[PDB]
Amino acid sequence: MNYTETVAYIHSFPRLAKTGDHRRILTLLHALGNPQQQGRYIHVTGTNGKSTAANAIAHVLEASGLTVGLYTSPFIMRFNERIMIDHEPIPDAALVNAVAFVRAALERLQQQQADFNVTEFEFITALGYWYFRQRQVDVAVIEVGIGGDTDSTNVITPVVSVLTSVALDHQKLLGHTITAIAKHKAGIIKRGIPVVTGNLVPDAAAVVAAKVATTGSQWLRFDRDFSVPKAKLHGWGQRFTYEDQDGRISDLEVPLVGDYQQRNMAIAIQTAKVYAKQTEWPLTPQNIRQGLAASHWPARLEKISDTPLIVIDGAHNPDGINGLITALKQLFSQPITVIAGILMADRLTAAFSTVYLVPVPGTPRALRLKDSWQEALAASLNDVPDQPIVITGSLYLASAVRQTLLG
Repeated sequence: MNYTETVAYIHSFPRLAKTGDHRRILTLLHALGNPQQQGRYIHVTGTNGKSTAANAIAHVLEASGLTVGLYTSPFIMRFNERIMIDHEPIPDAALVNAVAFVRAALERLQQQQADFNVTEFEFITALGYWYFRQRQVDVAVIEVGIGGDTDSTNVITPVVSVLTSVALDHQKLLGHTITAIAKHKAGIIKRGIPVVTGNLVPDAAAVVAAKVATTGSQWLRFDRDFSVPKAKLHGWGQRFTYEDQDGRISDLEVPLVGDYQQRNMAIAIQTAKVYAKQTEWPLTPQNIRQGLAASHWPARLEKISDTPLIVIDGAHNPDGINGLITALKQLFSQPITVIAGILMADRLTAAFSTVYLVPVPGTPRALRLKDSWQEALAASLNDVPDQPIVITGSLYLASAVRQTLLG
């Protein structure tokens, strides 16, 4: 298969029944030489903040001199972006060969037990572990698909575990209460392995405390063991101070606006430090500083254009958006145009001057109106050229706009 047929092949996998075990992925991983048992890993999960922390952890460790593998849910919708090494998406040619290798193994298996198969995420996940082990990265930062305990990635013993936060976003698949969802996340907490978490809501905190009591895991929690005593807007991003048991790292600078992000940055820092300490690896404040300064955040209050001033954001859920409104008030003091394509609609119309509501690209249109972000964009630029435009609402839109306007 060529690159295109390869990606199509990955998306053709069946929606196999959910189960508590990892037998399917394990059977495939076994046929791949169990690459998940080798090397080092940092396991990350959380309702929100998961990808932000994981990305930051990677940049920090990369700046310290390590080759870091990263398995994530990208905002840019190109498949290759899910598996990276030192933030470089897996090359098309390498994906084609990797897919071929895993397929051959898959076909040998089906030759043994005719009914054998895996889901798409299990296939991709097994392939990711294999890839990282093949390239022999120093460590692979792994983001749980969703939940944790029964997630396809949950087949490793990491150096550190990370639980950013617990919320009801994915309640449909993980549970009706914070406790039930929390029990899924706590599943990535392992015996003797440290766990770094944000300042979890009571029920989530109670579930973690009981879990670490059984695992014996050292528990470092945001706003208890480490925190951010200072944080303020600084140009298109912010300057903040990190503090923990060892002291402070003053005025770090990351190009990521959004008061909520300092919590994910601190989590990342603390996690990187735990990793280094657990592996006798050097990590300096200069390394931390360098990693955050060079970090990149596609679709997060990203100013993809200065003149005209265009901003793209992935704010989708009612919480990620209300937070966005808060960020825009800090960044802009002038009238702006907001183009929104959602899957929160009154919090925008009531917050900003001009607001266009368009459909989300590549999605059914169910039952301020424009037939597309492009029409909304052209109308605003034609009516008021000097007026900044913020495009948000979903994720498919963000990458649609980003891809169209960036290449």
